[PDB]
Amino acid sequence: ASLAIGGVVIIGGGGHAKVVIESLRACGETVAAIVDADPAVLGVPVVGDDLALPMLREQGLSRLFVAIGDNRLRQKLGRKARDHGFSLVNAIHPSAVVSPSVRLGEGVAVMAGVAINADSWIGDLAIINTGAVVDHDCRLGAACHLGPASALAGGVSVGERAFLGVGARVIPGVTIGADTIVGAGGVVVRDLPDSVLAIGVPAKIKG
Amino acid sequence: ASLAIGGVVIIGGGGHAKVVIESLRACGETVAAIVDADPAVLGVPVVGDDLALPMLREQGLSRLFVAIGDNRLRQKLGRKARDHGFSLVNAIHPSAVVSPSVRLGEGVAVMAGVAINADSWIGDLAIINTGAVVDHDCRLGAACHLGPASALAGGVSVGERAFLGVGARVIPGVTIGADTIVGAGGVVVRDLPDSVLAIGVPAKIKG
Amino acid sequence: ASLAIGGVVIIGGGGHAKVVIESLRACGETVAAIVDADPAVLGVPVVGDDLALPMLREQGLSRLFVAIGDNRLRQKLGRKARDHGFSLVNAIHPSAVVSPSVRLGEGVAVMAGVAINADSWIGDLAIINTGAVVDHDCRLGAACHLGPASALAGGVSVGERAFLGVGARVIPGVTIGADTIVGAGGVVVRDLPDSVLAIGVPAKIKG
Ligand SMILES: [Cl-]
Ligand SMILES: [Cl-]
Ligand SMILES: [Cl-]
Ligand SMILES: [Cl-]
Ligand SMILES: [Cl-]
Ligand SMILES: [Cl-]
Ligand SMILES: [Cl-]
Ligand SMILES: [Cl-]
Ligand SMILES: [Cl-]
Repeated sequence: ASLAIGGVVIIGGGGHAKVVIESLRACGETVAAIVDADPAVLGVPVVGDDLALPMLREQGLSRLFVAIGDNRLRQKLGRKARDHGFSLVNAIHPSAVVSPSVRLGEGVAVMAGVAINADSWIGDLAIINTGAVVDHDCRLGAACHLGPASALAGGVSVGERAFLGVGARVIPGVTIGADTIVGAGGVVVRDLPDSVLAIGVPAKIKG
Repeated sequence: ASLAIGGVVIIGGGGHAKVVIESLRACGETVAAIVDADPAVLGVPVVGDDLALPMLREQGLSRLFVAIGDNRLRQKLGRKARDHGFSLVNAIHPSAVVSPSVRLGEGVAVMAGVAINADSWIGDLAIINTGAVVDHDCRLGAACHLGPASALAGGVSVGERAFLGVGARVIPGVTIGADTIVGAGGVVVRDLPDSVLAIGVPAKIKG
Repeated sequence: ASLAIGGVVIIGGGGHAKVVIESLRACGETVAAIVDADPAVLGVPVVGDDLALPMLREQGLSRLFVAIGDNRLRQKLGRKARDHGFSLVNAIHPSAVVSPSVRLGEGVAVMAGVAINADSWIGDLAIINTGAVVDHDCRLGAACHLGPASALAGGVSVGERAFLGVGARVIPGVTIGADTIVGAGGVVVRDLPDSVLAIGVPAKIKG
């Protein structure tokens, strides 16, 4: 707990955190400390578990990112961080292309190589992972995850906490419900309800 | 119809136009006006339908882009624009990587995150959509469309007006005929004739 | 054989060489000469076959790249180049995003539009082709090839000389053996042994 003045606190110290740390540093931000349920990651000290959050706030740190891949858990930890007085920053790699008409929430991760086009809306705590494409007029719910190299072809709505695996694709105009999982490589050609798993080309719900 | 001096006229005012407008603006270009069959889009005024083109030309506007996703219609409107005295500009996002040995036509859209490698030839009115990859020695016919996140692995020939859906892939050396559609996620491993639909991994013609 | 002082010698004069030449030139490097088994490529002279390597070294050229797509052959030619006193450079397009914690070998090609994330290790003579994504904590063996638009979702190990075709995907944590081929579009969801061919969504070994 001896820390510099002013950087970003990270919740989570795993592989996702490594990537987030590098996005932040590529933008010139400083990462102050990690809190992890196992109480360094790329040189950032792990100072305790989530019980350390009040102490971090008290010492003047007020900016935070939740680097937890699990969508439901990330969402819960973002709420906890905000209750403790932290503001949720975004971690947007400088190579990502984010159109000027995109609406971004808070606590959003946007990895290297991403493109997000016109009039897309990105909810709080979303992850738009490495190389993913979000075409025009998409709506991404809070705490969803578009996995690496996934692609949404415009007018796609993705529900809260939905997860698209590596290389998933969605054709124009499709809606995917909250809490749904699209497997790696799945090609979604019809609306998906909430709380299902869909896999394949074309993607099919698996009971 | 009171317009500034010198910008680009856009045919079409839909979702594709939004993305094109943003590509042009990212390059420092000004978008003058839209003509749309329904007679603003991201702040660009819609001044009429295609019957307004002569009036736009008369007032000194001479640069145009056809922002219409339908390949056959785009091609026809490009001809009409040229007959009315417009030059067809390209709309190439600054993040796109276009090799110095690529040959580009006119009226070409190249979206964010694209890469086009050595000695590829891109016909007039092609769309190389968001995140698409065109490897070395490809030949893209006039008014074709490589959809978002699609990839051509080198030495691929794509016929006039062909359309590759989101995330389609083509292995080296394959030829795809004019007017053919490859569904989203289709993986093309053999030449395709003209005027067919192919879907799947590997892609198969669907009667 | 009259050559400038100081550039890079390229082994191979085919389509892959074209792309490599352009990567090098985009970084401000000069390409001195090609040696090719058939004894110009984008303006670089072909000066002989591999028997010309001693003469090139004698005249002061000492930097080399092996632009041969075949993995086993590339590996053998890299050894031969090093025995002749050449150092193997990397050919990394300036648009590629290579995290600061990535470990790179020598003789590595990294094409336009690539992203490689935290704590990934890239073996000598690997090819990370156009638009490919290598997420955190990956291990790429010597002389492997990640084809255009392929994606590894983190914690993936790729054996020596393995080849992933255009648009292949690998889910987190998977190991792929040496000398294995994943077909274009294959989605690898389980470890693959050495010396197999796997195709499909999900990828399945083909006898
Ligand atoms: Cl830091
Ligand atoms: Cl996030
Ligand atoms: Cl289904
Ligand atoms: Cl404008
Ligand atoms: Cl176009
Ligand atoms: Cl067929
Ligand atoms: Cl040169
Ligand atoms: Cl290489
Ligand atoms: Cl199998």
